[PDB]
Amino acid sequence: PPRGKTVWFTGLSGSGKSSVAMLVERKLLEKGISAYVLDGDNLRHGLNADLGFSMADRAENLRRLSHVATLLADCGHLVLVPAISPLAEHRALARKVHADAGIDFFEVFCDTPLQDCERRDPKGLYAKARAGEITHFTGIDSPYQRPKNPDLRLTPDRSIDEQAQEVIDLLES
Amino acid sequence: PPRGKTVWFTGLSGSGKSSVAMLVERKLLEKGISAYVLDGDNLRHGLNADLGFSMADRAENLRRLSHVATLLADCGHLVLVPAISPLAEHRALARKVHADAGIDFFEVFCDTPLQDCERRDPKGLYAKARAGEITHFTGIDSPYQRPKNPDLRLTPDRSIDEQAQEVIDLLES
Ligand SMILES: Nc1ncnc2c1ncn2[C@@H]1O[C@H](COP(=O)(O)OP(=O)(O)O)[C@@H](O)[C@H]1O
Ligand SMILES: Nc1ncnc2c1ncn2[C@@H]1O[C@H](COP(=O)(O)OP(=O)(O)O)[C@@H](O)[C@H]1O
Ligand SMILES: Nc1ncnc2c1ncn2[C@@H]1O[C@H](COP(=O)(O)OS(=O)(=O)O)[C@@H](O)[C@H]1O
Ligand SMILES: Nc1ncnc2c1ncn2[C@@H]1O[C@H](COP(=O)(O)OS(=O)(=O)O)[C@@H](O)[C@H]1O
Repeated sequence: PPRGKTVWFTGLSGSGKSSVAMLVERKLLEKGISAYVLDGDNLRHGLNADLGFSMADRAENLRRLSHVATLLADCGHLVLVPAISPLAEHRALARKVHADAGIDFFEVFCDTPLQDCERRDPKGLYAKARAGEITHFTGIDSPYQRPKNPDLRLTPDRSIDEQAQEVIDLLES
Repeated sequence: PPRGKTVWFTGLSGSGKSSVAMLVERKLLEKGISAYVLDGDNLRHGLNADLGFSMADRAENLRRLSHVATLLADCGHLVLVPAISPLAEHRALARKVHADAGIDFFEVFCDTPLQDCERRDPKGLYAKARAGEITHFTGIDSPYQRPKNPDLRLTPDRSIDEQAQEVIDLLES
């Protein structure tokens, strides 16, 4: 097989990481490209069921995710990782795990304003955080460090379909 | 893709787990069957780099490995897991993670006697353990519970090639 590669999505909760990732996955699969979405949230329920949201656990979650991505990539998949990845050092770690495994690594920043993300508020998490029912929530009372150099920055200027198509164009260029 | 399955190898250090697993991988791949080895020792240098050989770390190591296997299996691979898995409960846990994920799970016991494993001694570890330079070494001063009912027991009667073929025959029946 060709060895695979990893697309790592960072951004606020509700910024479109999973949507874009899922759509990219379908588009690729429809053209016989074996793509797989390795979702921070889903893994948190099995492999990463023992971790929370302290910066240390998130780093651990993400460290683990980064390894699993390189493993799926080594099996020949195009891996899509939507995960908040709130700190530069989180992304720097993932990148280094990929460098060390000799797997191509692309960073995509889903740069949707906080306003838009909670105007969306799809799982009700912003509301809970503003109410004090969740704490250390990214963008509210836990920081989000903006990537300075992503491979691609997505903005809420276009449809999810078209955002997926930009990810694909990044991969095919 | 149809869903993959897992072959889980248990046995003493130097009993042939990795050798058989690698050879099974190659044989399968040469026939256009997508196979992948998750080797305990290799992954201890990345995903599981944070774990040692306390019984607790070994359980965690093997818990993690079991989740990764099911996930690669779900992607359609035939997953080969050589790892000592020294306790019955370790194997029972992996089996359950697989049952729960609806992935077929086969247990292979590489039943080479301690004496033979020591007499092989490929990485010098038994010697270090006898000398007191390593502690909690499986079979010397850390236990190995022998599987009561593996799907396949491999014995030092055959070449590694032939042992691989038996694993394959097990899968193809
Ligand atoms: N470019 C876009 N245009 C319109 N709506 C979007 C866009 N990106 C995301 N959305 C909507 O906003 C929400 C983003 O949620 P999701 O992708 O789950 O965010 P995340 O995975 O980053 O937490 C979704 O309901 C999606 O429908
Ligand atoms: N059936 C066999 N016949 C001959 N040699 C074997 C057989 N099984 C294993 N070996 C040898 O014994 C050693 C087992 O090593 P390995 O597969 O690394 O064990 P483990 O992964 O179980 O530690 C290897 O050096 C291999 O050369
Ligand atoms: N305190 C929190 N901050 C951000 N997300 C949270 C928090 N608590 C729960 N979550 C949930 O966990 C998901 C984020 O998971 P990841 O992307 O795996 O997080 S990350 O920070 O470690 O990268 C969010 O989509 C949200 O659904
Ligand atoms: N104390 C030890 N006990 C057993 N194996 C060890 C030990 N220290 C280092 N090793 C090396 O680590 C490998 C064992 O790793 P695992 O298969 O991952 O162990 S397991 O118990 O957690 O299943 C061995 O093949 C050997 O190379």
